[PDB]
Amino acid sequence: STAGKVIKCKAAVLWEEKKPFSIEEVEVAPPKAHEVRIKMVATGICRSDDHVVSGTLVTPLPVIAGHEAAGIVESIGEGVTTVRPGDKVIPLFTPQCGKCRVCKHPEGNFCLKNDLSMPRGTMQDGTSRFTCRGKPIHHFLGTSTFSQYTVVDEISVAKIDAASPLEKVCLIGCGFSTGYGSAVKVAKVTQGSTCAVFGLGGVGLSVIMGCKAAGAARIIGVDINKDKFAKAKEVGATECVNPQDYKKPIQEVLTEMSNGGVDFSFEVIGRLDTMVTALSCCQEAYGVSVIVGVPPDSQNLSMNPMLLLSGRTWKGAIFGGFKSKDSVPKLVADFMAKKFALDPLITHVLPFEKINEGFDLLRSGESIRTILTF
Amino acid sequence: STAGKVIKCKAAVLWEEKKPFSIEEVEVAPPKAHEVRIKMVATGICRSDDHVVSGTLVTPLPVIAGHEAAGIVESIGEGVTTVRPGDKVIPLFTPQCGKCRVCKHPEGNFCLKNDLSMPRGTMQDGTSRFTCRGKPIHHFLGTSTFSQYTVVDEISVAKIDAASPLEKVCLIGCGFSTGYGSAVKVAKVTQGSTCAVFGLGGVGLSVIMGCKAAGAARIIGVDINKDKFAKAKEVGATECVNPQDYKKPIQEVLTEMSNGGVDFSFEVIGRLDTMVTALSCCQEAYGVSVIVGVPPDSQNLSMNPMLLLSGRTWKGAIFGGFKSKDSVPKLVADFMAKKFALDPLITHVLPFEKINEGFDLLRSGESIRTILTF
Ligand SMILES: c1cnc2c(c1)ccc1cccnc12
Ligand SMILES: c1cnc2c(c1)ccc1cccnc12
Ligand SMILES: [Zn+2]
Ligand SMILES: [Zn+2]
Ligand SMILES: [Zn+2]
Ligand SMILES: [Zn+2]
Repeated sequence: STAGKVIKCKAAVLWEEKKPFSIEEVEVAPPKAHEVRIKMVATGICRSDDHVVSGTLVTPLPVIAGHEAAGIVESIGEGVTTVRPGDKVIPLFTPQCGKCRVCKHPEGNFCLKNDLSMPRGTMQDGTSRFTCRGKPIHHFLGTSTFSQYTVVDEISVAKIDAASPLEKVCLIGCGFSTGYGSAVKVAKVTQGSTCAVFGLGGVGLSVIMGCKAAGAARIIGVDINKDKFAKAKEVGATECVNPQDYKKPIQEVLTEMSNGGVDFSFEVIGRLDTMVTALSCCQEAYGVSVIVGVPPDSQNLSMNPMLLLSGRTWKGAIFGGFKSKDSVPKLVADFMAKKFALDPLITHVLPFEKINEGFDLLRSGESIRTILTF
Repeated sequence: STAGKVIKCKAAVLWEEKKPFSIEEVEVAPPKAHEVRIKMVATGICRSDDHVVSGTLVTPLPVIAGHEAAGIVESIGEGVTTVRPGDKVIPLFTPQCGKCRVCKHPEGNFCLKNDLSMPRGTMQDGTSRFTCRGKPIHHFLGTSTFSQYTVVDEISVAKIDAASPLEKVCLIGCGFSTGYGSAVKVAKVTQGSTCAVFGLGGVGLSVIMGCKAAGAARIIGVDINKDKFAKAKEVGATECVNPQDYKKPIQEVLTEMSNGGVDFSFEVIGRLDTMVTALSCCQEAYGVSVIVGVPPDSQNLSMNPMLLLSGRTWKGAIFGGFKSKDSVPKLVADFMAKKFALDPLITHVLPFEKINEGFDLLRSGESIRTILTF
């Protein structure tokens, strides 16, 4: 009885940069062909959502942001074959069209239909399904999860276990999948290995979890905030190191600790200096360093390529290297089959309308993950 | 007959940097425990030998350089189990001790016993087997091939097919294996793939031969010297590009030519600008870019880490990523089996005593590869 009609609901609109989100009444158009309308149940607050606020992630405004979420299908446009009204679903901020050279590639996952490279802030057909008092509002990464209802292209949604707790599995829409995949899928951490993780927020913890799932012998957490350590240890970290405690450069400390360099290093914080450090502390002949985080923005790092000529590998990925529509449901199935825990990452839960408070907790560092409930 | 005794012979001694090599009468001590004295039959002139001349590659002087060679064992010290007097051998500038964390690693080849990282210019025991007028002369990379006779540690030598033409296979000691391995072993070039090779001197052509051995559909040669193109095409290149013919940046041209980026790219000339270019032109989601050459010395490159966050892999290696003692014999086996040709690389052949002439040909760029014959 809302199918095929406009829905009136609340969303969190960013009218301008460096402003709070504004709770507005919006009109959400019904789904056109190959589009899916979703009732949001929960959405996480991610660093990249805050980058939209600070102009760091350039995307058209005004916008409904949000990209880490889970909800329930309310209706499907014509042609949709992969989800039905009633299904529990996760929006995919990286799509899997299944047709482009990337989706066809055994390794690649950055589907060329993404809206991240050159953001249009629209549906795939170049239009928006959102208005706020007749004014068009842009989409974000084809997801736009800071709304009671959103419409997504079918390539940007996956059906998940009908019995999953959406307030938890929403993490699989970004933060968890991104860290966990980095270890398990991008670095392909091996049993017995020594790992180093730079950044112990939610994505870092997710990397640690992946390293533990992979059977790593040592997982060295690195952060200047020592209050992040207990939780890191709790999810699998063997040791934690605070660089401010040391007189000598941190890769030197990590090289000594690992008897000549770690097997896998991960930079989660998104900082140009720790990126080079992280490459450097991995073992010169067969070390792997993986980039996870976006920097505060643009600007080159400076780096000596002899770090690579000995044998090091340097790489990065989006969404932990996972092909989005194939992987998300199995990640959920694994969580349901108890192969990993999500509770440790969730430190704050708030009603959707206290969104701005949620961003305050992110910006101050007090939160690991805030989930907003609808 | 000379076994257990000092041999008087000639060598090319570099007494000082930026000097020409000096043909001197030297004394070559007999091999101690686990050492092997070799009569040299051929040695190539490699770019890294010239880096020793310019003070670019810092190693103790005075020195006997040379590291790409083949010859015959004239005697063995006690313990030597892997070669016998009379065996055709290739010295291994990257050793394979078989015992360190690296030789144990199924991907590493940069054996920790190497003398490249922190050059001592000695045998493994911290001594020299070379004197000139009683004065000690340093070794180089445990190989010192610019001598009628050398002594090397057993870890730095490999027995090869007794019917090998040593004037040809000597290229397996560095230049060929380095390029070819970069394609075959380091990048793991795949069938149907599109490859770009920056620099078409000898090591670049060896990359091209590797890409073709791996079954690439497209091999794009890139050099500012168009005179290098015919040989490039002759060993497997499908097209050649000279950046100076173009008005736009060469990675744009290569991205457009490859419909959105190459699968595998290789920087073979060792320049910082081409490194970034090479990386950039590879496909953003699953592209792999391999660094083969040593910069003109230090200088950091400047690079935007967003190039990696989309999914790019950036890596380097020494000696084409080959475990040296295991691999050198099989490469000769394959050459003997006619699985690849070495003649297209051999552009000049000179007697050992014209060493300086050979370096002039290298430095001017008239040579692909000069082989010196004893
Ligand atoms: C779009 C959305 N979220 C992300 C990115 C891009 C890139 C990096 C990243 C790292 C951690 C958490 N989320 C993101
Ligand atoms: C020792 C000897 N030869 C080399 C190196 C080190 C490093 C790089 C390289 C690249 C091309 C050819 N030779 C070498
Ligand atoms: Zn796709
Ligand atoms: Zn995110
Ligand atoms: Zn070793
Ligand atoms: Zn060499």
